[PDB]
Amino acid sequence: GAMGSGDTQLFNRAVSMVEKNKDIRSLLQCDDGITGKERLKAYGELITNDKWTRNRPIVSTKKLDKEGRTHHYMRFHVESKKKIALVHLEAKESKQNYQPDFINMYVDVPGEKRYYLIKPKLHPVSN
Repeated sequence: GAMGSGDTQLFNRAVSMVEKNKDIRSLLQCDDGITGKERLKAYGELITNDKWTRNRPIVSTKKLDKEGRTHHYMRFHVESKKKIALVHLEAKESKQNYQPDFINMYVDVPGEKRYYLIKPKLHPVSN
């Protein structure tokens, strides 16, 4: 396990960006010092069903699609200062690149508009 640390890597890489993104932090109510300094947490789908295998734990649904790129569809949940948030990242593995390319990545926070940390190629160049 964890040998395919891509999800593991991406989780940390994805989570770091979302945790530290001001926009997301604002969504996450990440105002440190508001009531002392509060703690954030990040993990895959929590109690969704039973225990660990529930829905989407910290994983990327590895698909080696027609693209010729491994597709990383990864979601994880985080605890904000005041809310519990869900983070969804779509990455693709180039070929021999160190990390997969991030196509899209966004944060789902209850009561907050889904924030797109990373914008997918929504329009084909022209738009």
